[PDB]
Amino acid sequence: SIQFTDGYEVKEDIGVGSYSVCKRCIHKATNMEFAVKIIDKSKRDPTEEIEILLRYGQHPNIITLKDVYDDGKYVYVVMELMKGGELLDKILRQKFFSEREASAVLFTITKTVEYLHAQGVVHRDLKPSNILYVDESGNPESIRICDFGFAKQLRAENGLLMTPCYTANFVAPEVLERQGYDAACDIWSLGVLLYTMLTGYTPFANGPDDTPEEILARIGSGKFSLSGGYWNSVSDTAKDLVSKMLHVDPHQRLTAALVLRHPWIVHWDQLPQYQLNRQDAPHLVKGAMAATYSALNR
Ligand SMILES: */C(=C(\C#N)n1cncn1)c1ccc2[nH]nc(-c3cc(OC)c(OC)c(OC)c3)c2c1
Ligand code: NA
Repeated sequence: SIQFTDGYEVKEDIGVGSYSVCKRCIHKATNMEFAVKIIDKSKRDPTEEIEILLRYGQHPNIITLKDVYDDGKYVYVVMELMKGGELLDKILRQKFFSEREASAVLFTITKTVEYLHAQGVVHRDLKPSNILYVDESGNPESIRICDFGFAKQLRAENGLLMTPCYTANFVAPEVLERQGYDAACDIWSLGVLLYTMLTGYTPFANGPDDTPEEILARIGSGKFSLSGGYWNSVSDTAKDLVSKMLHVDPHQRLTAALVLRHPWIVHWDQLPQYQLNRQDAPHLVKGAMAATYSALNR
């Protein structure tokens, strides 16, 4: 009945689109700010994404869905609007940011992911530009995972919503092994975020110009520096977690659960409180992230 435009008016683009765009919008009733993701139904189906937001959006650190419309051609998904900026971007421009801090941020984010995996949900696009602060309080509880345009809910061949705990229905093997790939891959994305967090540079790209072939090469051989330069003042326990989060074999790689049982997370009070020495080139790290994931998606 009621139309999207009826109750909202569009504004600037807030970026990051695929078969879809995100624009700022004002609820022309209450004058509050929100985001809206406008998807092309002829280019992708948003159903699996919208449900995830409906069932799971309640999580404090999952972006909150406010509304949704369908004019038969596009789907409009009105969500929370982030005002604190992209989380990594803000973290890298803090000269006074220590390991105790990094462990809290990661705690909050892995806790969100672990839950999602317990409900048979995998993200599959956990790059940094999808994690944001909702406000400028700089508090972990203001962190938000914000897209889901690639997440998948585990389903039996029978069409049944499955959780990794209940197996008594039939799910195809290749779908299961893959649900273990996509979960491991999420953890690897977090490990990349952690790496960049501690040192101010990413593990497999120096900047946006790196060739897709050398980036992929670095990834395929695993092997990423964990000592010297900006790793000097970084504790051993942190380096241990990083190696196990970026472990080149998805199988030996840590689970969301196990990450959260790691001493770097549990005994966070042990962690050094002095500022981290890091490269300070946030725009370069931005380029390098996009180069890394591009080389992953093409
Ligand atoms: C657009 C989606 C998509 N696709 N998205 C989420 N994360 C990255 N891309 C989108 C959907 C809902 C949103 N709520 N707030 C924002 C938002 C994102 C960004 O990052 C570019 C901002 O700039 C830092 C921002 O500030 C206005 C809001 C958002 C994006
Ligand atoms: Na939420």
